[PDB]
Amino acid sequence: SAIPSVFETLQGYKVPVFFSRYPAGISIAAQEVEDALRKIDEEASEEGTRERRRALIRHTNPYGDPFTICHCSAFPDRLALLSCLVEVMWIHDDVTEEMDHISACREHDELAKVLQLDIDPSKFESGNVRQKSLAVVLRKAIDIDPKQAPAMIEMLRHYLATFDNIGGDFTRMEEYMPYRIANCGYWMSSYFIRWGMDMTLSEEEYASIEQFDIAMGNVLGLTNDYFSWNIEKDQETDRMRNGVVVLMKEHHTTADAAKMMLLGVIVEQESLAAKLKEERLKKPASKEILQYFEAIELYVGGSCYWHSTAPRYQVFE
Amino acid sequence: SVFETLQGYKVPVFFSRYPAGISIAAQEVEDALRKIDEEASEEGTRERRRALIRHTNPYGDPFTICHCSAFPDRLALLSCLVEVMWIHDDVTEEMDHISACREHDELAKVLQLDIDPSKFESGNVRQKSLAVVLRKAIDIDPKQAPAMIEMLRHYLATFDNIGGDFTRMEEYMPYRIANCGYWMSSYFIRWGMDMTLSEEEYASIEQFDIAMGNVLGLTNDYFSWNIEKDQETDRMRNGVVVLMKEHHTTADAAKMMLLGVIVEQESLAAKLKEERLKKPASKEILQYFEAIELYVGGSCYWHSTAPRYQVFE
Ligand SMILES: CC[N+](CC)(CC)Cc1ccccc1
Ligand SMILES: CC[N+](CC)(CC)Cc1ccccc1
Ligand SMILES: [Mg+2]
Ligand SMILES: [Mg+2]
Ligand SMILES: [Mg+2]
Ligand SMILES: [Mg+2]
Ligand SMILES: [Mg+2]
Ligand SMILES: [Mg+2]
Repeated sequence: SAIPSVFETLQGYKVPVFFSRYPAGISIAAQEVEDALRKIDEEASEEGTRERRRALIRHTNPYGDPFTICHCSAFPDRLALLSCLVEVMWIHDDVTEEMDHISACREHDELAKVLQLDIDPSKFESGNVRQKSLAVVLRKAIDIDPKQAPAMIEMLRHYLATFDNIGGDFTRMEEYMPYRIANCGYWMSSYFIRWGMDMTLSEEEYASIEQFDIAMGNVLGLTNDYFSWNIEKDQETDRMRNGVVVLMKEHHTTADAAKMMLLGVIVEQESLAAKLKEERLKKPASKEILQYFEAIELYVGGSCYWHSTAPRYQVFE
Repeated sequence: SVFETLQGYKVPVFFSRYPAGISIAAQEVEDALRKIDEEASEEGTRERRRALIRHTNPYGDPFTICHCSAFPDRLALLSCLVEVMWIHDDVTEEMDHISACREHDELAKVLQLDIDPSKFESGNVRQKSLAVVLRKAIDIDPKQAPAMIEMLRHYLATFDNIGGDFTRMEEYMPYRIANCGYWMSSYFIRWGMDMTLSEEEYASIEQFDIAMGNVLGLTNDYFSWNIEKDQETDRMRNGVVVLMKEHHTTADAAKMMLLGVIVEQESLAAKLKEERLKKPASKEILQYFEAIELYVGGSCYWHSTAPRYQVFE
């Protein structure tokens, strides 16, 4: 293995609905990260709100926490920070998916104002609770790695500007799929996979695995679609984001037939990623390339594993 | 301990959750298979060439992988027996249905507990070869030979006796389990391990077994669609076309749907096994679980790379 020994492997085969070819693990610092997440949940969502109730269900963990599983490759000190930072983004998602698109985009621009290299969390005392919590965690994530902080801030601003900026329905997979990689947060998550390992890829290194990265991004968000369809199908939204409804429209099929199609699409993207990795590895590969491969496979395989059994996608209104 | 475990994750198109192995007796079995291919098919025929292509094996032989759990003496017997059935399939698929059924009936005349192979030297080369190996297979296990013959007669009577097109999966899937030979192959998974299941033991895992049978034949459909879609037949058997007709989609969409159906059947089977294992389970039940998973996993592994299914340009 090319990444530090910070995780224990999970036996996915013991879970009947876990279908991924990729491995799953769980961080050795799981308890400590769960504590940080429950604390930030208290502060970044208000009592009595829907987003507070969803945050609690999201960290009801019969098989493990989503972050300690999916980001198990991260150094423990970094894992607590990136988990709480993405957790604030996930609370924001639950808040803004329920808003009309225009109001939602204002809220994204509001939260984006926290994204400063010189962020002072006190200057957001009269803001909403997500601004307050994000500024505090972001402050720490800058201070832990100031060399990477500009890139992280650029990544976070690009996310809030683009992940939810299209309002329509989609009618073809070939247009939905590129957008859903952004919408599902993969460019943020995969950034933090590298950041949590205190490593980067060069421009040339990234370009050499970019098609692989896109296939994995496809697997990650479409697998969430597959598992979150039941809870999403009756959600009241002006912009459903789920491959099942896209395929229903593109091919004029029932929900059930479209969900079978989606699962096949996912499995073929897992195979495409595996082919693309095989081709890359016919040329010499740096240690950094090898550890991105290993960690992103644990991210995608762990995500499948956690989604398979997460109360979030089964316990709803 | 008659097999080595394969690393399926190294094959990008291998998607099954189930394991794959290969027999320690692979070379012996392949020699016997090449031997029977010369005897049970005629030089320069279509079916001879398809049999040679079937055993080109960059990753291993169909039989040494899927039936890797069998004692090596039985493996060479059941592999050559099924192989004659496979040649027979290649021959009869391309015949009109009535002619095919007559050929199935002619072949079944060999299936008797007291077969005398010399009684068939004037018959066609598949009757000849099947009688020879059937004799040996009866004799290696006379106690099991009645059930074996019953199963083989049931197979030739029901695997290809429907002639129409299928327009719903609800009907296609139970028929495809038989049409793909799964009741023959799964019997030889038990026979090859010199064991059996009692009627109640089988009753307790029957839904599991149906789910695995669905996986097996539908996985073949997925990987063999590319060649079968242009084959001249009056009775195509492939879930892709069934789904195209039932849901009115393109072939590409139906193939995606079929892959999804397969993976959900693999999950269903794992759910059913987990349920069964909440009650006490005999050694035999545990043996079948482990060997049938190697069969289904190995079959996905072999199909995913077999030259048999390749199409070019
Ligand atoms: C990091 C992405 N997200 C988006 C809801 C948190 C903001 C959760 C998620 C993870 C994996 C797949 C889909 C969504
Ligand atoms: C064992 C069944 N068969 C039928 C062509 C030999 C008679 C090969 C086969 C194996 C698995 C799936 C489909 C076909
Ligand atoms: Mg969302
Ligand atoms: Mg959501
Ligand atoms: Mg979702
Ligand atoms: Mg056939
Ligand atoms: Mg055939
Ligand atoms: Mg076929």
